[PDB]
Amino acid sequence: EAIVNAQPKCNPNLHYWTTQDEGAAIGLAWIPYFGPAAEGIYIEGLMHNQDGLICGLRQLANETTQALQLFLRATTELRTFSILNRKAIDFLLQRWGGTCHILGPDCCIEPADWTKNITDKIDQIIHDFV
Amino acid sequence: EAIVNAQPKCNPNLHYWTTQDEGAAIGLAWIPYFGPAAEGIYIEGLMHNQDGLICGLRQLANETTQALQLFLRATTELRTFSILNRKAIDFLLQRWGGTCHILGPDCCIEPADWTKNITDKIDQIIHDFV
Amino acid sequence: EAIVNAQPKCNPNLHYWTTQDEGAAIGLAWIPYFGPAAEGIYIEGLMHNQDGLICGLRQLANETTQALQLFLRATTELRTFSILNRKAIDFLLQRWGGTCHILGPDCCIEPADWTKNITDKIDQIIHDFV
Ligand SMILES: *[C@@H]1O[C@H](CO)[C@@H](O[C@@H]2O[C@H](CO)[C@@H](O[C@@H]3O[C@H](CO[C@H]4O[C@H](CO)[C@@H](O)[C@H](O)[C@@H]4O)[C@@H](O)[C@H](O[C@H]4O[C@H](CO)[C@@H](O)[C@H](O)[C@@H]4O)[C@@H]3O)[C@H](O)[C@H]2NC(C)=O)[C@H](O)[C@H]1NC(C)=O
Ligand SMILES: *[C@@H]1O[C@H](CO)[C@@H](O[C@@H]2O[C@H](CO)[C@@H](O[C@@H]3O[C@H](CO[C@H]4O[C@H](CO)[C@@H](O)[C@H](O)[C@@H]4O)[C@@H](O)[C@H](O[C@H]4O[C@H](CO)[C@@H](O)[C@H](O)[C@@H]4O)[C@@H]3O)[C@H](O)[C@H]2NC(C)=O)[C@H](O)[C@H]1NC(C)=O
Ligand SMILES: *[C@@H]1O[C@H](CO)[C@@H](O[C@@H]2O[C@H](CO)[C@@H](O[C@@H]3O[C@H](CO[C@H]4O[C@H](CO)[C@@H](O)[C@H](O)[C@@H]4O)[C@@H](O)[C@H](O[C@H]4O[C@H](CO)[C@@H](O)[C@H](O)[C@@H]4O)[C@@H]3O)[C@H](O)[C@H]2NC(C)=O)[C@H](O)[C@H]1NC(C)=O
Ligand SMILES: NC(=O)C1CCN(CCOc2ccc(-c3[nH]ncc3-c3ccccc3)c(O)c2)CC1
Ligand SMILES: NC(=O)C1CCN(CCOc2ccc(-c3[nH]ncc3-c3ccccc3)c(O)c2)CC1
Ligand SMILES: NC(=O)C1CCN(CCOc2ccc(-c3[nH]ncc3-c3ccccc3)c(O)c2)CC1
Ligand SMILES: NC(=O)C1CCN(CCOc2ccc(-c3[nH]ncc3-c3ccccc3)c(O)c2)CC1
Ligand SMILES: NC(=O)C1CCN(CCOc2ccc(-c3[nH]ncc3-c3ccccc3)c(O)c2)CC1
Ligand SMILES: NC(=O)C1CCN(CCOc2ccc(-c3[nH]ncc3-c3ccccc3)c(O)c2)CC1
Ligand SMILES: *[C@@H]1O[C@H](CO)[C@@H](O)[C@H](O)[C@H]1NC(C)=O
Ligand SMILES: *[C@@H]1O[C@H](CO)[C@@H](O)[C@H](O)[C@H]1NC(C)=O
Ligand SMILES: *[C@@H]1O[C@H](CO)[C@@H](O)[C@H](O)[C@H]1NC(C)=O
Repeated sequence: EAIVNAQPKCNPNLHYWTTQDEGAAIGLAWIPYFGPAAEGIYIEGLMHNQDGLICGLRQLANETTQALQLFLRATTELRTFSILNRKAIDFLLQRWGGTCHILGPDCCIEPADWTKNITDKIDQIIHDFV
Repeated sequence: EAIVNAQPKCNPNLHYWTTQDEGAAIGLAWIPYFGPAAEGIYIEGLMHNQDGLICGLRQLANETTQALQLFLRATTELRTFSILNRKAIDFLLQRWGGTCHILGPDCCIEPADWTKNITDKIDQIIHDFV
Repeated sequence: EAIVNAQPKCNPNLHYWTTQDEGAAIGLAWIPYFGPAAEGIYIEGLMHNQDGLICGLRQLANETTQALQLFLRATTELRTFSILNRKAIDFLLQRWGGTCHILGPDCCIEPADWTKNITDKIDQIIHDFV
């Protein structure tokens, strides 16, 4: 489905915070005893509405809520951390949970370079037939 | 292994309860503030002993207990939610954790339609050899 | 990267403890009510420095700490149990997260026995051409 922003307004810029994902700490700053307190672990960035991604994302978060709330209602876990890992598992099961029938629409196996390897081998025995 | 029910008795019908997995909520019922309390989130169904699945399942649950208890004894997690996700991961690793040697007994890759694609291409160069 | 032990010393033998992974319990010992208390669930073993694995492992644990501490700083989970399962997921995604182009360096599909199946089928139509 496409995402249709249907909110009263949209802030087209996203000034975000998160935790660092790349690069090493400086010196001993990685040691809990020496490093930042809880308030000082955040990085910041700014994203603009290229391709309408920001207004689309605001709408996406809004539309996700019902399914997410129903999921939380049905779980007995007090705090849920496993949603993305389960999505990754389901991604793999969708493609590799059954036998991969080559050339089928649900088998992500490309023998294109494998054809060029065998279609070039036709002249290996049919051309070399002295 | 096959499942041999060895219990004193078997209730051949399973009147079960669980949480809903399909279909949307009605109106605002998905909102925690408005929706059912803890006691009202359950659906019910009834299953009969077709193929002996119910008596088999009672025996299966009984026989699972030792391995499950030994697993719980060895974990330090207070509440364990990850068993099924780990089974899914192990399902994928069993089939895709190594190189898939096509035509081997442990490689779930079907080139049957791939043969028909190349065995039909024999007359592409051997029949068209004017 | 290779592992260079750069510690002041290395105990080349590893006298370890862990929990049992194989074989069934004896009699009723798997029942929590009857089985060992928390202190009695451990097995022990001894490993020597063949292939330098023990001194390498001491260095590996030391070198892992920075990345592990930075990971723990950034998580909101109070107790983290999911690291190995996430590694397994990432192992599968690295190999099977995209289309597998046969004969490419990132596609773990071996058609070697598949070649022998088709290269032996060359004389199925070219040799049998009466
Ligand atoms: C995802 O995005 C959508 C769209 O932005 C949000 O939709 C909102 O949904 C809520 C309901 O959950 C709406 O709130 C309701 O608005 C009704 C209409 O309000 C107007 O009514 C008067 C009289 O006509 C107008 O003059 C005036 O402009 C008001 O704005 C109210 O009548 C509702 O209040 C009544 O019902 C509630 C129960 O729902 C009672 O508790 C109240 O006491 C009262 O009796 C209610 O407030 C809201 O209007 C919707 N917004 C839009 C733009 O459509 C989603 O909420 C959002 N999802 C999430 C998870 O954020
Ligand atoms: C999976 O399914 C199987 C099969 O249904 C269950 O097997 C039961 O296992 C328990 C043991 O955990 C058995 O309980 C034991 O029964 C012994 C025999 O009881 C009979 O003995 C008298 C005298 O001969 C008979 O006349 C009478 O019919 C009794 O039924 C008892 O002797 C045992 O009690 C003694 O030992 C226990 C320690 O185990 C002490 O605590 C007691 O105080 C007492 O000294 C014990 O009660 C039970 O009989 C088995 N059932 C069957 C049908 O074989 C599994 O339990 C089940 N698994 C799970 C997880 O539920
Ligand atoms: C992985 O393995 C490596 C290598 O074994 C470990 O490296 C150690 O790192 C710590 C720092 O975290 C080092 O400790 C520091 O040592 C400094 C040097 O100590 C020497 O200084 C005097 C004067 O020259 C010498 O005569 C004497 O031999 C001392 O040994 C100290 O100066 C440091 O103390 C000062 O700084 C700290 C802040 O870091 C203050 O808190 C102190 O009060 C003081 O002002 C500090 O003690 C240690 O020397 C390193 N060892 C080696 C062998 O290099 C890693 O720690 C290890 N990783 C983990 C996670 O265990
Ligand atoms: N797997 C793991 O352990 C790690 C652990 C911690 N990581 C945290 C980093 O999460 C993000 C998420 C998003 C962005 C990000 N980039 N650009 C725009 C946005 C952005 C987009 C929408 C709304 C807000 C921000 C980012 O920079 C980092 C996540 C994964
Ligand atoms: N070479 C290709 O694949 C083509 C060419 C380049 N295309 C553009 C991809 O542009 C983005 C934009 C954003 C993020 C991104 N980072 N963090 C958070 C977000 C994010 C934020 C809001 C909404 C969605 C995502 C990103 O990762 C990539 C993709 C297709
Ligand atoms: N992945 C996820 O998030 C969801 C979250 C919540 N879901 C709960 C639904 O679980 C079941 C389990 C079983 C049946 C079920 N159907 N028929 C017979 C039986 C049945 C068989 C044996 C004993 C009792 C009942 C069912 O209807 C639903 C589980 C997965
Ligand atoms: N087309 C095929 O694959 C063939 C043809 C159809 N066969 C029959 C499958 O019948 C069932 C029965 C039950 C459930 C089921 N749902 N929920 C819980 C249970 C469940 C309950 C107790 C014990 C085991 C399972 C199910 O899902 C499917 C399968 C092979
Ligand atoms: N997946 C699961 O549920 C299970 C649950 C519990 N299991 C615990 C067993 O963990 C180990 C780890 C290591 C060894 C082990 N063998 N030889 C040498 C060493 C060893 C090497 C380095 C340092 C110490 C010891 C071992 O015997 C068992 C883990 C997995
Ligand atoms: N046939 C092949 O694959 C070849 C031939 C045989 N080679 C030797 C493998 O030797 C080991 C050594 C150790 C463990 C092991 N167990 N538990 C913990 C540890 C462990 C402890 C410290 C450091 C790393 C690991 C193991 O499992 C296997 C491997 C390649
Ligand atoms: C694939 O092509 C290479 C040449 O790039 C060739 O040497 C090789 O033999 C071909 N593959 C097989 C299985 O013959
Ligand atoms: C597979 O068969 C189709 C005809 O259905 C043919 O057009 C195609 O070329 C074949 N595949 C290859 C790689 O040639
Ligand atoms: C693979 O080789 C076997 C002989 O071991 C042969 O019977 C079979 O037909 C070959 N595969 C195909 C797809 O023809």
